[PDB]
Amino acid sequence: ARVAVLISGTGSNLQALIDSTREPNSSAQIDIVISNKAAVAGLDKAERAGIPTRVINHKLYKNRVEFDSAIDLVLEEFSIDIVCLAGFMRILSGPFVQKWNGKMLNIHPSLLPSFKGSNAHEQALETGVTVTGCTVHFVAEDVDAGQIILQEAVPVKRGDTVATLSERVKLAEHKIFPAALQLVASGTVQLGENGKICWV
Repeated sequence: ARVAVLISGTGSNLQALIDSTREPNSSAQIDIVISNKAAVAGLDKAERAGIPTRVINHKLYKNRVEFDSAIDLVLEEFSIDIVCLAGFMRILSGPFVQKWNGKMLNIHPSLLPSFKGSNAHEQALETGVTVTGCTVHFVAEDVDAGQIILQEAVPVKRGDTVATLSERVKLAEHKIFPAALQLVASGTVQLGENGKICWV
């Protein structure tokens, strides 16, 4: 499968995804890394790995469908089969999500359904859980609510800050995100017609 990775920041998940697609027997390859923001470290990581990049400034569009269409155009340009959201911070419009249904995955730093939203760690610390984690899920219209592919629990240590908890969780993300990409790229895991996840 030909894969596109959308990012909005440091792209901490890129290295693990990139290495994985280059290990023996990978069913995927990363052909383009797209950012909605210029000058973020994720772009350099892509370049250094020898992967083409594109910056599509969401602030230059009228609305989300417009912005999403500009992304869809590049995805078509690179005949992309699967899209991975890695620290991508723009909520996508229904038409784009429907078009990529079953082919777009996101990594989220909590054990969904708990702590949906971009400040998952802050919520975890505020709620007082001793166990949190990360989740890779197919992207649905509803934010952080698509079908779950894999999850990994991570302990929260007393005195953790957002920074320390975040770092520990990223280590789990680096394990399940690449694994989930392989499962979908190999056709091993699919979003069934009944909208439920199915393992072949």
